Amino acid sequence: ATQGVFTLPANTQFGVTAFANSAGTQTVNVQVNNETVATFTGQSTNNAIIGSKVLNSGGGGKVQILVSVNGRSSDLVSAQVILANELNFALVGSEDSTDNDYNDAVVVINWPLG
Amino acid sequence: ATQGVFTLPANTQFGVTAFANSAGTQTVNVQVNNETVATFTGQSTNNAIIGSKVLNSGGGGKVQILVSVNGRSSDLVSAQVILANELNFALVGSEDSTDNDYNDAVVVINWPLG
Amino acid sequence: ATQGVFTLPANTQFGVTAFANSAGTQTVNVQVNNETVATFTGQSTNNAIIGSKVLNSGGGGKVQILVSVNGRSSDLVSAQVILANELNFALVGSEDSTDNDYNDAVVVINWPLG
Amino acid sequence: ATQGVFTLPANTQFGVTAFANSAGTQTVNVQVNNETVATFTGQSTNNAIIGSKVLNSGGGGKVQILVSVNGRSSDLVSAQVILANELNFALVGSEDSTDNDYNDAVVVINWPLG
Ligand SMILES: OC[C@H]1O[C@H](O[C@@H]2[C@H](O)[C@@H](O)O[C@H](CO)[C@H]2O)[C@@H](O)[C@@H](O)[C@@H]1O
Ligand SMILES: OC[C@H]1O[C@H](O[C@@H]2[C@H](O)[C@@H](O)O[C@H](CO)[C@H]2O)[C@@H](O)[C@@H](O)[C@@H]1O
Ligand SMILES: OC[C@H]1O[C@H](O[C@@H]2[C@H](O)[C@@H](O)O[C@H](CO)[C@H]2O)[C@@H](O)[C@@H](O)[C@@H]1O
Ligand SMILES: OC[C@H]1O[C@H](O)[C@@H](O)[C@@H](O)[C@@H]1O
Ligand SMILES: [Ca+2]
Ligand SMILES: [Ca+2]
Ligand SMILES: [Ca+2]
Ligand SMILES: [Ca+2]
Ligand SMILES: [Ca+2]
Ligand SMILES: [Ca+2]
Ligand SMILES: [Ca+2]
Ligand SMILES: [Ca+2]
Repeated sequence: ATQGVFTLPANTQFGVTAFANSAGTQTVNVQVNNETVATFTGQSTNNAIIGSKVLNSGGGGKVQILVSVNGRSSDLVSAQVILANELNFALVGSEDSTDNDYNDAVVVINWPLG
Repeated sequence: ATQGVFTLPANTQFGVTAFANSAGTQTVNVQVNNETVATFTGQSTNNAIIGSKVLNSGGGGKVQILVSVNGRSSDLVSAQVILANELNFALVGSEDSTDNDYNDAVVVINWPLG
Repeated sequence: ATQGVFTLPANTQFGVTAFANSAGTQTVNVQVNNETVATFTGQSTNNAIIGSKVLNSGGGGKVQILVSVNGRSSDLVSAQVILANELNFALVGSEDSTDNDYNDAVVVINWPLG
Repeated sequence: ATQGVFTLPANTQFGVTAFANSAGTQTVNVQVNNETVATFTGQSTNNAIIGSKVLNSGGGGKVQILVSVNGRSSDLVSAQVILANELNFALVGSEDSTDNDYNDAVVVINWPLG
């Protein structure tokens, strides 16, 4: 299945936060309605935050996360969870190698804000 | 039901990250086996990160999140989600008032690291 | 927090299924847009299915689950999970006594159908 | 990523339930510790239950779901959710064709029982 794609409510603010856990330098691309709106880059094996931004989901509400290491696409896993019928998390893990820890770049999307 | 309490595997590194979305100044306490090991305080209506740390779950693996505003306990909601049978997220929302957005402090715990 | 309340897309067919794991006879009340549309009743300590129905979410999309045992309200816990940005589960556990297993009646709501 | 594989606690009773939403006849295979312990075969476009059983997770706790239609493997998506630090759901969707509804066979695994 395609992973890392989420439909948000339109024209809504969301937070996006990326964490690194790999020897490889991670590149996280955030696409909103098929246009790049953020790129995060960094390296850590200790969960460093390599980016955190507030973005808007625009008309279509389509948010897509892509992760690459030195231009090679990582394999993604994802899900959305809603708490109290209001608080939303869109969650992405990514795997750059063989150990299947899926934490090499971790991306958390949250909404609503404010 | 009690919320904000999670059993992690023992002696395991995990990340904890807190975001604020409220007029009220948020205090997030992180307890590991009933000892307060991190405290984050801050105010934002725009999802600012008010704390991020790497901790160890210790022998019992018990991680508890408590949130207060001006000394009053916020109401909590929480769940754990596991992706690819390996990547864990323990998620907490909190409500300090009446609107039931549950985002007033948001806490994300992730493991494994590295 | 209020639990057992979910917003579905409008005018959508969904499934609701209840399981029992308790000495007590469970009564599961299902409301769509604040009107009762189903009642499931049954007793099992071995996960028997006590009801399964297909319903429509109507104009408002509001679905609420309440659980009681001999007229006493059970404590509820809930969350919604979305897989592949399409497949929805709304999940309820309930606690009728003191052991905090939250499985006394378990309700699974799924959509889309067909 | 591999999907449909879950680690349960050892020697634990769990429920497995399958629903069908497809023109195609679904075959759901359930393995516990790499041995087939149930096969559900059925057809519905309206969320009928095509199997429900109580099984034991054995020493290894490994539960795997596979879904096929006329011998061809469906694409799987999955996740595990824990409520109240106690109530577990392991969730599977499957896609047998091209519409990406992921509901063609839906499998819900729940524990604890009793
Ligand atoms: O005070 C907690 C509260 O802050 C934010 O809401 C604001 C306050 O209620 C107050 O300043 O009134 C404002 C409207 O005039 C309102 O925006 C929200 O983040 C709310 O969720 C939070 O609980
Ligand atoms: O009574 C509801 C309760 O039922 C099941 O526990 C049982 C009861 O407490 C009573 O029948 O005593 C039995 C032996 O002590 C006990 O198993 C459980 O399903 C429990 O979760 C439920 O709340
Ligand atoms: O065949 C699997 C498919 O079944 C259901 O879609 C139907 C079939 O494509 C076929 O019978 O044509 C029908 C009308 O065109 C169509 O509804 C769906 O459940 C689909 O999700 C599933 O993959
Ligand atoms: O290939 C990079 C590699 O670096 C580290 O060894 C680990 O974090 C692995 O999970 C990661 O995949
Ligand atoms: Ca890895
Ligand atoms: Ca890693
Ligand atoms: Ca609030
Ligand atoms: Ca708020
Ligand atoms: Ca109970
Ligand atoms: Ca019980
Ligand atoms: Ca399909
Ligand atoms: Ca289908």
